[PDB]
Amino acid sequence: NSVFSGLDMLILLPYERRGTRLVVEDYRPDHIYCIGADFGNQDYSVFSVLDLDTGAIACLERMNGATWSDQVARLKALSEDYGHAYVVADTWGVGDAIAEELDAQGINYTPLPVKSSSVKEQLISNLALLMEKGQVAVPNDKTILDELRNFRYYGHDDIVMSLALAYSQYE
Ligand SMILES: [Zn+2]
Ligand SMILES: [Zn+2]
Ligand SMILES: [Zn+2]
Ligand SMILES: [Zn+2]
Repeated sequence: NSVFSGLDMLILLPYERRGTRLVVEDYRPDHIYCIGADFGNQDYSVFSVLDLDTGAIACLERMNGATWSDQVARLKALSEDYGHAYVVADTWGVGDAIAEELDAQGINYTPLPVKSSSVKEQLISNLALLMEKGQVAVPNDKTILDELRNFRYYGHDDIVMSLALAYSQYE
């Protein structure tokens, strides 16, 4: 891939399906986690749980055709399940609507509105560099790998963006 020149170094994790969740590891209370969150109607929302101690994705949740409140409900549940993992949320949409609903549901988040190509490239370039270094590990799932393999800046990229938002927190 032109953007992800380090695709061969991506670590491919075994996982168990649990509905909309791909689960690599259950919550370890001795580890700290964050979540990268992208929001979609028939477009997908994707929430990626990163173990900040290992640098590996512990869980990835993906859904479409779910109502706005159900999406936010799933995000709240996933955060809570991994120790109220803080959420790096793409809050860019109509007004402050996304942030309002996250604040109203008590979700622990940091806003990172992907409002321009500069912000998108900042996130994707970081993911790509970590991947080159062998530091990105994701569930070995066809849908995830296809989005990464077929990624172009200008054909869904919601998984890519969610992963990039999570890995923005990893040194
Ligand atoms: Zn290859
Ligand atoms: Zn809670
Ligand atoms: Zn999409
Ligand atoms: Zn998206």
